[PDB]
Amino acid sequence: FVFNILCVGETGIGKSTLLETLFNQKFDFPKLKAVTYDLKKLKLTVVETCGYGDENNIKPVVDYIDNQFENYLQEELKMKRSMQAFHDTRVHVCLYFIAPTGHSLKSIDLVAMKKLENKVNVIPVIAKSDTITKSELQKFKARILSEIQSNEIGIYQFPTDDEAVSETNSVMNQHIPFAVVGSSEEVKTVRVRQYPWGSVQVENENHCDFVRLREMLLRVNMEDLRERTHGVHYETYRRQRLIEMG
Amino acid sequence: FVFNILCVGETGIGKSTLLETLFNQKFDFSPKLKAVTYDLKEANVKLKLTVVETCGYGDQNKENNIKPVVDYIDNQFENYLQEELKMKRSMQAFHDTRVHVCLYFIAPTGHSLKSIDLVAMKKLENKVNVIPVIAKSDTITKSELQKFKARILSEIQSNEIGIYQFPTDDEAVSETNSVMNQHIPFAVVGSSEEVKINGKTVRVRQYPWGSVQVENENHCDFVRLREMLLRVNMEDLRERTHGVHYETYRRQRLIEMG
Ligand SMILES: Nc1nc2c(ncn2[C@@H]2O[C@H](COP(=O)(O)OP(=O)(O)OP(=O)(O)O)[C@@H](O)[C@H]2O)c(=O)[nH]1
Ligand SMILES: Nc1nc2c(ncn2[C@@H]2O[C@H](COP(=O)(O)OP(=O)(O)OP(=O)(O)O)[C@@H](O)[C@H]2O)c(=O)[nH]1
Ligand SMILES: [Mg+2]
Ligand SMILES: [Mg+2]
Repeated sequence: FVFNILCVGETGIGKSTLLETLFNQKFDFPKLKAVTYDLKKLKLTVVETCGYGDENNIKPVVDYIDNQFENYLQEELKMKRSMQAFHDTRVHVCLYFIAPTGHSLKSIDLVAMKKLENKVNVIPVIAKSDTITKSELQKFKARILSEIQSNEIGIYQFPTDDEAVSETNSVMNQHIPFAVVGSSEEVKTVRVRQYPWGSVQVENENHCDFVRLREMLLRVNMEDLRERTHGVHYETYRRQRLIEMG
Repeated sequence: FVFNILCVGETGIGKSTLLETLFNQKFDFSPKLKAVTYDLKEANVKLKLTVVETCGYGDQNKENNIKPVVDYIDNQFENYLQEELKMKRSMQAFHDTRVHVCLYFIAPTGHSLKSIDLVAMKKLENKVNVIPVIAKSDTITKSELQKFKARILSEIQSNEIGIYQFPTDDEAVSETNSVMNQHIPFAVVGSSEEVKINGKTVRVRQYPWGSVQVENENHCDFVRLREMLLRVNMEDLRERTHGVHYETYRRQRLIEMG
C-alpha cells in the first residue's frame, strides 16, 4: 500500500516532528527532500520543503507535484506498461503548516494554498498549537476558516456521504485546520512536550487536535485521498498535457 | 526623565504584549512605525516614556525591511541635532525622542538566526543599543532553549555584531548586570491576563496543561529584562545613546553640512 505525504511550511515550523509523531518513528533524509520508508504493509514516502518562505516560493512545490504526475502519465502512455509494478509517487495529501501568530492568514499562505488546491489534497494545520491558549485558538481558527472560504480555496474535506464513516469524518472536518502538537519525548505511555509549568499531551484531544489528524491514516481515508488524487488532481494535469501533446 | 524604547519584530511576535507586561500598562497608539508617549510615575519619580513598534516588519527584500527603522532612528537624531545647532536654543524645553534601546524580537524557531535578523542587527549596532530577545519563549522547552541561545550567541559573535552589554564597572551593582549579560538573549514571555496570588497581581498565560508565570525566573527571563528599568541601567542606556550613537550620526552630518 503506497501513500505519499507532503509537508509545506517555513523553517523550524515542526514538519519533521509532526511526521515522526504521526507514524511513531524517526525519518532520516535543494528545495525539497523526499525519503521512502517501508512500515510494518505500507510503503510511505514523506516529502518536506527546504527553506520555504526564504511569489515564487511555491514554485518548487508545484514543480515537484507536476513531475510526479508526469512520471505517472509517461508510464500510462507506454507500449509495454506494467502499472501494478510501477511505483506511484504522486502526492496524496499536503499538510500546509500555518504559523501560530494568533493574527490572520498571511498573503503568502493564501496565494500558495490557492495554487495548490487543484494540484493536491490540501489540509491546513496550525503548527505548534501549544503556542496559543484555548480561547484565542478558536478565534484564530475561525479567522483562518473565514479567509479560506471567502477566497474560495478548495481545501480537502473528508467524505461524509457514507454513513459508515460519516460520524468520524464530519468531526474531522469540523476541526480543520487541525491544531497540531508534535513531540519526540515519551513519559508514563504517551508523547509529551514537557515544560516546567506543565506537559502538553499530544494524544489528548483536550490539548490539541492530533488525534483527529491521525484518523487520516484510517484505510478508508487514505484510499479516499488516493482516489481523489488519481481521479481529480491527476486528471486535471493529464487533460492539460494531452492538449499540449495532441 | 525621558526614556525611548523601540520594538522590532515580525507581525504578531508579541511586541505590544511585552511592553504592557514590562510597564504594567496598556499602550494605545494613534505606516511603517507607530509611537506613543505616556507619563509614568514610581512614588514621586516621573518618567516620560515613549514606546515605538514596527509595523509589517518582514513583509517587504532585506534592505526595504530595516530601512524604515533606520530612518526613524536617524530622524530622532536629526531633530536633536537641529535643536542643538539652533541660535535661540532651549535644550530643556525640548523633548528628546532619540531611541535609547532596541528590543530585537527573535522568532522561537529553535534553530538558527534568520538571515534577515543578522543583517538587521548589523545595521542597527552603531545606531542604537540593541538587545536581542527570544519572543514567546514559553513555546520552547528548557533543553531546546539552552541550545537555541547558544547558537544565537555564536552567530552574533562570528558576525561581529555589537549588541548592547550592561555595565559591570560600578561595584554596585555589577553583580546584577553581570547576570543580566549572561541571560542575553532574554527568553521573554508576555501576557495581558493577570490573576491574584497571595494578595499580589501576577501576569500569566493559562493553558489546559498549566500556567506560565511571567515573574517566575524558572519559567522565563522576564525578571532579568525588567532590571533594565533600574535607574542606573536606564541612565547608562541614555548616556551611550547620547555620547556614542548620536555622536556617530553627528560627525557624518557635520561633514555633509560643510
Ligand atoms: N512549541 C512547539 N514546538 C515544537 C513542536 N513541534 C516541534 N517543535 C520544536 O520546534 C523545532 C522545529 O522542529 P522540526 O520538526 O525539525 O521543524 P521543521 O519544520 O522540520 O524545520 P526544518 O525541516 O529544519 O526546516 C524543534 O526543535 C522542535 O523541538 C510543537 O508542536 N510545539
Ligand atoms: N505563546 C505566547 N503568546 C504570546 C506571548 N505574548 C503575546 N502572545 C500572543 O501573541 C499574539 C500577538 O500579540 P501582540 O503583542 O499584539 O503581537 P505584536 O508583536 O504586537 O503584533 P503586531 O500586530 O504586528 O503589533 C497575541 O494574541 C498574544 O496573545 C507570549 O509570550 N507567548
Ligand atoms: Mg525538518
Ligand atoms: Mg503590536
